[PDB]
Amino acid sequence: SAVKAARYGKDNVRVYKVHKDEKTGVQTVYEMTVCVLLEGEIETSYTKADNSVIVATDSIKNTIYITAKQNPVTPPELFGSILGTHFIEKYNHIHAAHVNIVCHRWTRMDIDGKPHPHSFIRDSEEKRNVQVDVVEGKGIDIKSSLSGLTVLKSTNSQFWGFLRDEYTTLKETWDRILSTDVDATWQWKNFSGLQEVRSHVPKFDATWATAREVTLKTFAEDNSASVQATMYKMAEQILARQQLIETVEYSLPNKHYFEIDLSWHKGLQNTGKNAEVFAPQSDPNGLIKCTVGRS
Amino acid sequence: SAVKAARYGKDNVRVYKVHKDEKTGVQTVYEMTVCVLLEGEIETSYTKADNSVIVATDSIKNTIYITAKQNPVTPPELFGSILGTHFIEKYNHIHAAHVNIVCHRWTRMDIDGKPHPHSFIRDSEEKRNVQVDVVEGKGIDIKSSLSGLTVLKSTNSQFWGFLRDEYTTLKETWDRILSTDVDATWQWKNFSGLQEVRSHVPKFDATWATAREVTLKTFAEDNSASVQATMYKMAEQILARQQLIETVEYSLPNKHYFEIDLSWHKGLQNTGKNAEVFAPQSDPNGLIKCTVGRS
Amino acid sequence: SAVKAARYGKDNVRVYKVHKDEKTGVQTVYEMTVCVLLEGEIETSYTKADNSVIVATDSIKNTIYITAKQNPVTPPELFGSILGTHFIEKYNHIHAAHVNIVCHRWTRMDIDGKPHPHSFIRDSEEKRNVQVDVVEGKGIDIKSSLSGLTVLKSTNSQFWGFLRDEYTTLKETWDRILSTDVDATWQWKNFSGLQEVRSHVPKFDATWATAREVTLKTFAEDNSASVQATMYKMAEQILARQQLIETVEYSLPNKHYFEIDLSWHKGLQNTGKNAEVFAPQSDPNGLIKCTVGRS
Amino acid sequence: SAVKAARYGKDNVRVYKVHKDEKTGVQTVYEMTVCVLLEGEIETSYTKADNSVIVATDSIKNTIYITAKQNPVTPPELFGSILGTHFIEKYNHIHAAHVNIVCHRWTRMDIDGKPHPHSFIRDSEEKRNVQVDVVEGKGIDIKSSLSGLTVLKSTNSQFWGFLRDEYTTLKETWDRILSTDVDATWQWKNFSGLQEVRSHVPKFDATWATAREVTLKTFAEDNSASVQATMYKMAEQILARQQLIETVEYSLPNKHYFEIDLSWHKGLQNTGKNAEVFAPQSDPNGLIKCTVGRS
Ligand code: NA
Ligand code: NA
Ligand code: NA
Ligand code: NA
Repeated sequence: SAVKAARYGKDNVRVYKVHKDEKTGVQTVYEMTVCVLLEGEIETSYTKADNSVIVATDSIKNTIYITAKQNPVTPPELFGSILGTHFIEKYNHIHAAHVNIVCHRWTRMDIDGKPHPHSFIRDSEEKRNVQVDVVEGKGIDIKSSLSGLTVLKSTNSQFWGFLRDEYTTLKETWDRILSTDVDATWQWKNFSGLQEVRSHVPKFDATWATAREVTLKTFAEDNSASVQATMYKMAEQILARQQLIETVEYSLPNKHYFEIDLSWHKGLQNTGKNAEVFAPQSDPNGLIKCTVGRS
Repeated sequence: SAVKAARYGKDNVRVYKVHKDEKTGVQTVYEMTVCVLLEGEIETSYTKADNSVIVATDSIKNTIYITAKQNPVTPPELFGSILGTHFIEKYNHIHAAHVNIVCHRWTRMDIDGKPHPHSFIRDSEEKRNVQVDVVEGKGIDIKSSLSGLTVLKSTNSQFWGFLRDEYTTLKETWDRILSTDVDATWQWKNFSGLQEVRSHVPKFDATWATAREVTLKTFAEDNSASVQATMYKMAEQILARQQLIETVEYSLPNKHYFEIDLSWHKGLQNTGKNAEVFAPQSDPNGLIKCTVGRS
Repeated sequence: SAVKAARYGKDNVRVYKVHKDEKTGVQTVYEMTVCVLLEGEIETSYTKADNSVIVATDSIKNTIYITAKQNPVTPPELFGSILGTHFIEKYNHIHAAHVNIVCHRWTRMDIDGKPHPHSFIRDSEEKRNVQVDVVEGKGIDIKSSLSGLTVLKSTNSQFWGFLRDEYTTLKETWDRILSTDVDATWQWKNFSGLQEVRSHVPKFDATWATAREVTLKTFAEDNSASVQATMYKMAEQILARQQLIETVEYSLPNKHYFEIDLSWHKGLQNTGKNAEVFAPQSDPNGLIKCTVGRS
Repeated sequence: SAVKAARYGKDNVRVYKVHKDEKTGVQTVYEMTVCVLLEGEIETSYTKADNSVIVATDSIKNTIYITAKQNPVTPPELFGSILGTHFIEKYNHIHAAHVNIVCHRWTRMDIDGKPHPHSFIRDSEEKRNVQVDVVEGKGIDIKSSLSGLTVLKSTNSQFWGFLRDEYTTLKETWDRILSTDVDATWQWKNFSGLQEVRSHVPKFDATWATAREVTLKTFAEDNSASVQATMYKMAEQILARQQLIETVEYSLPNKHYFEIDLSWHKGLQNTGKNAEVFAPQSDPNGLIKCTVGRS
């Protein structure tokens, strides 16, 4: 037999960092969950019981903490690049590092209309993520994303004109609820290395912000013909506002809210234009994906 | 053998309701998860296979939808009271109804600084809950709560002066991180029935708001001597602002963020006043509870 | 204001213990999750910022490990009794200890038809639990349970003869699927203290075994008239086989499997006696509870 | 802009099927969760709001039920192949179908040492999965797997000889606990289509069985030098017993059980050879992956 591929590392590394402005007294926290997987000339660990090639996952964990101590952890695209570059530069036999970072929200509390200096709230489970692949001799591949952004619009979504055949029971509609959990990924142009990533650092938060804004505005304002159509419109605008983006990927469930016919009870009218009470469905759900790139 | 106690019903009933202001065009959504458990003279269903006494849980589900269609679903204390009262009034052999409601957040989206008429976002997993017990001849017992309110303060929490003995390894501290998931319950004075509940309807949202505000303000401003001390201060203020409240209960985990000693690495200074990078602990966690009432 | 009730402690304490038979070479593992909540004269921690009365939750955690090191951890009813008794005996101002233990399964692996000496498998998420309340001057209250026992029978369940009114749409049936997650609790007679608990130690595993067996046999053999009826039959037998049990409580969801009408497609026959493909429903679900005691 | 890639479909489709042997009276159940994602000439749904190319996800759901009604659902490799082939054969503009199936366990109950004809138990959360990719003109690509197989061995695992540098704090050990959740995937040689898949149907359950057995036996009998080494030995044997397998992939977390030093308490000895009580760690965890193919 032969090893075709191999990676190993430490997953679910939770990290908190605080920043304290000794002048203002203002504190800022960052919390994330880190995964680092390494690749290289490690095959003999598997086939010959040779642990000499193994950088212990425990040591990988240590490195994460130390790197966070010595470098900024924001924006996460920079921190992930610094951490992955470390492993390939530091170990000769290690040629690729895969760094996944999930950023948790800690939003500054407003008290009495004033921003509080050291108190924070988790104002949703929405995540900001990065996947950073650092490969010896091939630079730094960064995919940024937002996930867990849960939205609903109560009208101005439609779905008619789809294929109808003998498997079809769904009725066309000109007014429905649209709810989804947004997963959006933007892939940056390859960077030659850390110097290039650092030259672009302001672009990372601004583009996350843009992506979020565009996502929210388009969902709220588009009179949606389908999930497919609306998501293309989001991807298009993002690509239009940030030239260093190569592709935008969207993955969107369609979380169904079913009308409930109550006519069997005293002729109660609860469908179509009289629809007021709906049953959210846990499963199944539609799943719509698309990757948009430059033409 | 004998049946000492029995209840049965329908759990995990998801419900959505939309309200449409035909004048403004503004829509407002409500989403909740409902549990209804009934008690009464139903013992023979268990001992004699006599299903005649059973109101099918399927029918309970139907009733929930119909009630939501015909009545306001907000505030949830009122809706739960209406639903529980229905079952005890409608069925002779049913003498108590237990209604649990979890309200999910759907917060109106602001677009371009303007509030959007029909688009919403789940701006956290914080829940607003009610437990409503409706008992034939004993009125309506309501417990209101907020849960899943996740907060963190990065300083102005202390913990020193606790009991030290041969089981103790914890060091006293004058500056630590405090993070918790707030579970807060306020128990209303018993209501004689629906008319009384309706007479108090404005008090329910205002008190939820107050409880939330007090909870947030006190956490952010208290230089906490312990979780115990801070939570008492919250309970006290709530009781002070709403006389129809009999008791306030708080249940607060202490979600530990451990200092990481990096001194073993190039003498890196990361503890005490140099503490910048911390390891959030998933488990174990402290759990602190208290019920405060009127003196 | 005044403190009406208070408890505090350490939750989610994961513990593993190994036992090694140096003669046979056979090893046996135990894994559990422990919660310990204490009550006593601790009110001033809340009202006066007085931490002197607080046994740190960190120390509670330590005590758990030490107790497990020095005592058997099986059966869990004994271990919980030892741990709770410790806190009330050791601290003067602490008058009650609440110990919750969840036991995780680690079942010995059979290899080549032979039992393996030190390898184990998690052969389900079924748990064995105990809740032990140790109260100064009132002895030791133990509730034992099994939970997460998921079963299904594909026929020999019925549900007809229930109440029908204008809220009812459910059809009577003489053949349906019955699936549930079994939660069963048996409450022991109060014990005067540890000596009495130790005198009964063999009864704890045998009764857990009996409860499980009775639960499984009755579910499989009863031609069920309803969930209510079947669960009473389980409770009754358990009470009949173990006199030191005061009450048996059962909590059983009814996890619905809905028939799917495929007649709209080429007249496909998939209901009633032709029912072959079903849609498991995630929610809502029926929830049926009962407490059976001695008559 | 341009669409680079696109797929859409229905996820989280729960399906139950019962088989009844009218001769023996014996019933057999199958429960699974299905995801079907389609690809083809659908780009205009995204860019031109053209829903004519869309096979509604609702219809996909229907098709799943109908296919299960008309075909065997076991082994899942066959059922997934039948379902994916359907979509590409049935719709001209649809050129690929991606079918994911998770099979849930429903193990026949033994009562009184006798197998019960219609009662089942979920004897773990271990899953049997298939991923089936059906691509017009390129045949049928099947990946089979088991997942959620949770095991532990209490001794006969070692980890020494790894790389030590200034990031390393981990100590070498010759005796530790090894616990993991097994995720194992075997990739079949490409099949030309359904006829070929059907010719191999007996090989699918036998190979799942083999993979499981080899996995269990090797974990229990290997005196493990590392996770890497042990998993290679599993992959190798599987490849050796089934020639139609092209590659075997393993993904294995290392779920750490940390020694607890209790020496600070009355000189309690709980480490190294005296190690009896351990603290399972929820996070972080090691993550070890490898793909083994034919040499
Ligand atoms: Na390198
Ligand atoms: Na009544
Ligand atoms: Na005491
Ligand atoms: Na086709």
